[PDB]
Amino acid sequence: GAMGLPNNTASWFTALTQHGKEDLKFPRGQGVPINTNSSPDDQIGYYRRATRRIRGGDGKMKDLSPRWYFYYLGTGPEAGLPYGANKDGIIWVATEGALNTPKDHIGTRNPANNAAIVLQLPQGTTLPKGFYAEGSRGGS
Repeated sequence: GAMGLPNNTASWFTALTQHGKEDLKFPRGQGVPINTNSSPDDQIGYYRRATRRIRGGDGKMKDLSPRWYFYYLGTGPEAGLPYGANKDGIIWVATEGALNTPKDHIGTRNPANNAAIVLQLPQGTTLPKGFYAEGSRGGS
């Protein structure tokens, strides 16, 4: 049947978009995007794979490219995901000083009320080859 539980829980940031053969992976102690709305312990999280399509009657597709959104550790009430838990399209990331405890309190963002932040990485940290961020540009 349909599912419509009252749990919106939207990622704070815009999508990362892949163009390549890899899916997405960040090295140890790195990968956490600039969280302007979080404490230094709150930085811990993961990126969640996402795509979006619709069903046109005549088979029409939207076919948005593979994307990733950043989500904080333990977002979603019954998510059942501790840090490092293996799940499809899930890559755990943390930085120094980040605490291994849940912080669902950040992911209560409503996209109807606020706009997502352009995903950025901190100074000295670069996206892997073939990845770019939604709403981000270079130059200017």
